[PDB]
Amino acid sequence: VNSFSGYLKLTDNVYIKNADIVEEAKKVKPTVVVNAANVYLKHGGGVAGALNKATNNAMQVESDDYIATNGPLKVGGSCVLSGHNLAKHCLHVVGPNVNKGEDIQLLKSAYENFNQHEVLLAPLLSAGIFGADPIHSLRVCVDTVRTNVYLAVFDKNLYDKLVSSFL
Ligand SMILES: O=C(O)C[C@@H](NC(=O)c1cncc2c1CCC2)c1ccc(F)cc1F
Repeated sequence: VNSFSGYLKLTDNVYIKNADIVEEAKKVKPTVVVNAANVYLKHGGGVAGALNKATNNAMQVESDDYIATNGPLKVGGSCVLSGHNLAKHCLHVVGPNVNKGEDIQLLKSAYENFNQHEVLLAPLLSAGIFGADPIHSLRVCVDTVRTNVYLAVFDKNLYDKLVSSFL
């Protein structure tokens, strides 16, 4: 039993809700919140810009130190950093950005990072300003993640479309 409330169950291990991931994180304080990161951990917009704003820019300060030490992530890769006031940990995961020409096959590799964590709160990788089809992102998620994932979809219209079209 966990504290996630109001989710629709899609499969044995995947759940979905129309919610602002920022507000959902502040209430649940999950062990792991997933960020829709880029390789530079520049949290300017989308989910990343919103999460970073909620930390009063502390996520960005920590991220800049991480990059100065380690260099950029790989597309499809991840790193674990602090969750600040939102969660114990933040798993920064880089899905391919279609508006940059990155290979969509890398989306499965990106979701594989979730399997290193028993329970996560997450957005749909490569959705939104990353330019991929969110319906496809949900399919790859369900077919790749085996741990317990709670998906927050900001747009109510998109949430309804994702549920109504889910196979
Ligand atoms: O933001 C992403 O990277 C991906 C995804 N974000 C969220 O669902 C989300 C969840 N919680 C809080 C917030 C967001 C967005 C900003 C604040 C997304 C958003 C809108 C859209 F039209 C498509 C889409 F895929």
